[PDB]
Amino acid sequence: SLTRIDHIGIACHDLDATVEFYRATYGFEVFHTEVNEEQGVREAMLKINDTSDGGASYLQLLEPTREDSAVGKWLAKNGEGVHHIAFGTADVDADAADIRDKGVRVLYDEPRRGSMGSRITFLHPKDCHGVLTELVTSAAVESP
Amino acid sequence: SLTRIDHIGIACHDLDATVEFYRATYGFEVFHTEVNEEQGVREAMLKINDTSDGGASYLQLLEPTREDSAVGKWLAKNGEGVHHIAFGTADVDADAADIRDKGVRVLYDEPRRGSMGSRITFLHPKDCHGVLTELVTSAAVESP
Ligand SMILES: CC(C)(COP(=O)(O)OP(=O)(O)OC[C@H]1O[C@@H](n2cnc3c(N)ncnc32)[C@H](O)[C@@H]1OP(=O)(O)O)[C@@H](O)C(=O)NCCC(=O)NCCCC(=O)O
Ligand SMILES: CC(C)(COP(=O)(O)OP(=O)(O)OC[C@H]1O[C@@H](n2cnc3c(N)ncnc32)[C@H](O)[C@@H]1OP(=O)(O)O)[C@@H](O)C(=O)NCCC(=O)NCCCC(=O)O
Ligand SMILES: [Co+2]
Ligand SMILES: [Co+2]
Repeated sequence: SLTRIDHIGIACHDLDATVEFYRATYGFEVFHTEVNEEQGVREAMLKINDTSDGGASYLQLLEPTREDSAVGKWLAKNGEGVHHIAFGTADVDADAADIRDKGVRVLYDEPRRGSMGSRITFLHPKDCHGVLTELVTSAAVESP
Repeated sequence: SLTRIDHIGIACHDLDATVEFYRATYGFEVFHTEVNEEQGVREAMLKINDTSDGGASYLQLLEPTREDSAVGKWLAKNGEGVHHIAFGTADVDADAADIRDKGVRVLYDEPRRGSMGSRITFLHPKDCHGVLTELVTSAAVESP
């Protein structure tokens, strides 16, 4: 079951400038930073709150590492802004198979690595009324 | 202080079809529906989780009531998808004045009515790295 909003994925041209914007404006601090070469992003997670399923909700700021990447192509076309939304689950494999069985395109056969060792998959935006939708199970199991 | 992600605002051409998509695909149910004639939207709120500040996080699905509206103009230009993100606070007036004092454009002098009697304001997306950003204080005060 999808039990939380895990994060909002926000594309930006300059991760350090956009991180500073969120810190200066709202007081949000960096929870974690990492580079995901497979996905082609430099990322910062800003934790906004904890959630009733034992998880948390984040802003995921993403700068592309290369133009020929999901985020690089999106930024080139649309400019900075919201790129995707992510829902958390305790079993991304099972929820992804259930959604596959409804005819919504699941982009990965098997979940891939996301932030902080998480396991993630994505739903095609054209099957989701224009929203690129991520499913995520945190690496650390959560106590509701 | 901004203590949660309150909601993701998602623009759609047909509220009933998009509500059904979210119910069928994810099992999300309708928390509330309403029409906001001032804003020019028919809205459905789907509650995804509660939050550690005593509030909750929602998907806010929005169909325009007229083409000459914030959402109607946005849909015409961009098609369906994420329209805005909203942060919750216990004092939207005070947080909006603090952000105004940083030079970020605050769209309302005084907060306006949002979903479920809430009081809301918005930050200009061109001041927020391309994200239309809403600030919201729930009508019912929250116990962290
Ligand atoms: C979603 C998609 C397959 C798009 O790839 P692709 O089809 O090659 O790019 P595209 O430009 O041709 O898009 C096809 C359609 O999807 C739409 N689209 C693409 N990215 C979109 C997005 N982020 N949101 C909404 N719609 C999107 C395009 O506008 C296009 O629509 P049209 O038919 O109207 O032109 C691809 O970006 C993808 O696999 N994404 C998942 C991985 C990812 O996003 N990683 C970065 C984040 C990592 C993380 O969060 O950890
Ligand atoms: C944000 C804005 C003032 C845009 O109005 P306006 O400037 O007249 O439309 P516009 O098409 O000319 O946009 C100006 C720029 O903002 C960008 N923009 C507009 N809406 C945007 C959005 N939702 N997200 C990101 N960028 C946005 C445009 O692309 C344009 O950028 P360019 O200079 O690159 O062209 C306006 O939509 C607004 O006041 N919004 C707040 C109210 C609202 O959105 N209500 C609906 C939701 C209600 C609720 O959540 O309860
Ligand atoms: Co993500
Ligand atoms: Co809103």
